[PDB]
Amino acid sequence: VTGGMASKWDQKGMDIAYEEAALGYKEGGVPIGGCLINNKDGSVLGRGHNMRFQKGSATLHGEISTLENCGRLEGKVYKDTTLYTTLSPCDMCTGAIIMYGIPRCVVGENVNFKSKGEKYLQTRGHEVVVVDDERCKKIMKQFIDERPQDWFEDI
Amino acid sequence: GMASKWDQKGMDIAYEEAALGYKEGGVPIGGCLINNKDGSVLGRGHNMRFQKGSATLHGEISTLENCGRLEGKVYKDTTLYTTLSPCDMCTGAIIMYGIPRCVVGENVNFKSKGEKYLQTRGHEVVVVDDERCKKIMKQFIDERPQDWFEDIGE
Ligand SMILES: [Zn+2]
Ligand SMILES: [Zn+2]
Repeated sequence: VTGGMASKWDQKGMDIAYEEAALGYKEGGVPIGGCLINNKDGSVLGRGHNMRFQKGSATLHGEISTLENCGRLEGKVYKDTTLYTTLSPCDMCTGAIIMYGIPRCVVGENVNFKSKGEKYLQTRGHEVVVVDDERCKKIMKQFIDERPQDWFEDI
Repeated sequence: GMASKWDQKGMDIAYEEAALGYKEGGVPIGGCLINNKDGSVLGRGHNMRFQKGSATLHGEISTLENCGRLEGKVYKDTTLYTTLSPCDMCTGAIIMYGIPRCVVGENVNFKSKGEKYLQTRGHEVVVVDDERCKKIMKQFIDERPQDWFEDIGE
């Protein structure tokens, strides 16, 4: 575990992110999932997965889909949340975290994918905890085993 | 730092999008993406926060969603036109897609660290200081400040 320490809702958050990745996988998309949790009370504001294949979407990464599914929120709500993602965030999803002032991002794995985003979050004073979750590494591997041209065309 | 012949069209369309969004009751921020080689508009969009209850459809994001999935080779010779200087999320989109050039209507009503970050990451940013863009955006912010604050996460 790099980038910080686990906190009390991190098992719940990563479990939901993984469930969303597994749902996306079963739909025929890239298994990338997320959810946004209130750090105070553990409430789930929203959950989502990557909709690139499901909707032919350029922008609906797992983190963007998760934020879309939370709906419109007052800016102050995002300030004590953690965004859970099964996969290290790209520059756009990094940008979402910074723009909304989401203080903390918990990342399943950064072996299959890492951008300059991960470092940039730390440059901008955000917390990025990489938990190296084997369940996230395994489902991404099953997608890449089946659909390497879909994966390497995306990244 | 040479102009593209398509920049007047790009900013005209971006502004059309912003004015349409305003008339629909949304945030007046618009964009389009143009192929630098032949002047093809690949997509166009405006902020859809109020229209769709969307926390992600900033004008720049809407524009890029509207383009559909393009090949990396195509994004690498495009300009993204936006009426307003991009937030950190829309800056991240430009970097992620490899869009080399961003033409900005104005950075007076709004500017993030993204404008300089784009240049740090090797992208060209052009700020036109367009008075049409500054007026419609100031009018929205003056009349609906809480709605503006929601749109920038504040
Ligand atoms: Zn992303
Ligand atoms: Zn934006």
